[PDB]
Amino acid sequence: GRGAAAAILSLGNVLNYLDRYTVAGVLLDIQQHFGVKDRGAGLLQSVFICSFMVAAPIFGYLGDRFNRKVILSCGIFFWSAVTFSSSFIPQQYFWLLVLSRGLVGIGEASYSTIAPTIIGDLFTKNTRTLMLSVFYFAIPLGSGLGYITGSSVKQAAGDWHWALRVSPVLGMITGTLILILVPATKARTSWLRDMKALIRNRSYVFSSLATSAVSFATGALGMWIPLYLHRAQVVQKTAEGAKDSLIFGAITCFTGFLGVVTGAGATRWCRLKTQRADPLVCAVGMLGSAIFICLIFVAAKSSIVGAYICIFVGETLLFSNWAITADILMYVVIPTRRATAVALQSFTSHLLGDAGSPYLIGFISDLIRQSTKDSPLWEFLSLGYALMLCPFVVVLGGMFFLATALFFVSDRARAEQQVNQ
Repeated sequence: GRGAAAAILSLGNVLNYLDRYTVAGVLLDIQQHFGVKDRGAGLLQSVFICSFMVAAPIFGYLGDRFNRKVILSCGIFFWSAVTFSSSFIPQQYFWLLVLSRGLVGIGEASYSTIAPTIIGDLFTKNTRTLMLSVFYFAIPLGSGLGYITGSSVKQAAGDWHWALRVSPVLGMITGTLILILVPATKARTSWLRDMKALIRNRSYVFSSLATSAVSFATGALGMWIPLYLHRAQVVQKTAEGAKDSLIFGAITCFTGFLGVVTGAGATRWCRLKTQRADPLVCAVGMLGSAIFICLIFVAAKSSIVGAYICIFVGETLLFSNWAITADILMYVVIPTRRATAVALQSFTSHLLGDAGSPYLIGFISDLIRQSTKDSPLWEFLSLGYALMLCPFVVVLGGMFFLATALFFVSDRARAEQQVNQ
């Protein structure tokens, strides 16, 4: 059952991202229950991403050294249990939830690092691109369903707690499948030398910084904008926040698919016009995404619908680059340094962005809110002001992509010379 194995792997990835983003949709309830501020809310995602980055390389090394299936299934079970246990935490305690988020990060890093290897080892033909395509499409759908399930479970059960209790169960079932169906899969100095040679690749460094900016934007936005929309509805007379998160997730999944598709199409069209089309299309998309991510805050007060269309277009643009960055990395770097290059790029993108970026946004929100008077209007304005920083980082990432475009051909030439000589 190789096809069933791929299907269950995709379902497990969906559940992985569902568990990752279930907290974002129910952030208001957690913050109100534990009596914490925006800083404490950020801590959750910040610690999760820190754990993910610190754990993924370990899990890759262990997967190539030890059985992949055992690690994958044990991870499924591990974060499922961690989530279901974190559902039960005394309101007085707060750090236990952060520890649970970190452990879920460990497990989800295990999965995100091992599952692609299994998907590849099951089968290597050109049809492998399609199977990996569905595996990766599990990502935006997973995030959208995370928001949807958070909102819906919170509304139906009557307590936010159950938002962390339904998802675990399914995971375990998926775990029971990942071992039943999937069959057995078919130099420190070298790593140091590869790194020492990668830092001198200007396009690689600039693309890494640009994707770090993208990580910053994605993390901050996807973690805060549900609460931001609820705050916007609160400050205005028409107040909802489950519906806001529901609509955000529904837009998120569709926007992820459409953004990937449009990025691929724009790449295919613009390559014929000129080489170095990937960095340039990425940078243009980043500029547009920054413009509309800044437009969301202006549209919030006037009406929520305009903010939602701004979300749509900005998500489309910022999401399109997700499929082009990998092609950029592949084109720049030679095969001897591709694995190390990818690992370093992932680590740097998680470090410079998506790790502490939600915490930084929450800290800024707290700073403005405490410096000024405390009230729904001030809280809304402070969250908007903090989120204002994300467009600047997106513009920085776009400039980095433009720089990468500048050095693109020369770096290709050096790579070709290294390969040939």
